[PDB]
Amino acid sequence: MQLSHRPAETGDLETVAGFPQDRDELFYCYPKAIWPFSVAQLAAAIAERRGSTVAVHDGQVLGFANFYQWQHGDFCALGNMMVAPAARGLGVARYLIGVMENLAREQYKARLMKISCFNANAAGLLLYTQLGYQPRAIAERHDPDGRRVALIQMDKPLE
Ligand SMILES: C=CC1=C(C(=O)O)N2C(=O)[C@@H](NC(=O)/C(=N\OCC(=O)O)c3csc(N)n3)[C@H]2SC1
Ligand SMILES: C=CC1=C(C(=O)O)N2C(=O)[C@@H](NC(=O)/C(=N\OCC(=O)O)c3csc(N)n3)[C@H]2SC1
Repeated sequence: MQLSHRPAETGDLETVAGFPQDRDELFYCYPKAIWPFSVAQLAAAIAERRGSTVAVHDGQVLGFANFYQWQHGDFCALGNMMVAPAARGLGVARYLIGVMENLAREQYKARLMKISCFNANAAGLLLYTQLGYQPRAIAERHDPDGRRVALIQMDKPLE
């Protein structure tokens, strides 16, 4: 993969909104969203968040992420990490996490990145572990069926 990045643009939204393939996937990247996902929901997230970024390969938007918390001199918390179905497992999420870590260090002078991952998302837990994140706490949350799920709160020092 040769990947590049840029700020998300309006033109990208229909593409990104296409990424979650089912209710679970949507929940694991955007738990406040309601299925079906839509550009309006995505745009509403972008408006209340920062650092909405896309990753591009061979002319295709393949990844998206942003921050849902940002505290200058302190930390940022990664949100909305989404990858195109055809590009899963090819390093897009790793690439984007690295871009977002740089953004957190550079723009927000953060010392820490926080990532919170739902317990069912084994691939996410394993990837963030590979990238140097450690688990710090587990919180109870509820899924759309009202079932209890565990949110694994991980973090990583940035420099
Ligand atoms: C005239 C040709 C058209 C073509 C064509 O077939 O040549 N289309 C497509 O392939 C359809 N694309 C979209 O719905 C689209 N994103 O696709 C989602 C994805 O990439 O997964 C979109 C619409 S508005 C916007 N900002 N993005 C239509 S658009 C009309
Ligand atoms: C993986 C993506 C995540 C995203 C994201 O990028 O969208 N998050 C947010 O915006 C954070 N909000 C929640 O924890 C949350 N809302 O209440 C917030 C609170 O209690 O403090 C929630 C989750 S399930 C439920 N019933 N509520 C995390 S959860 C991880």
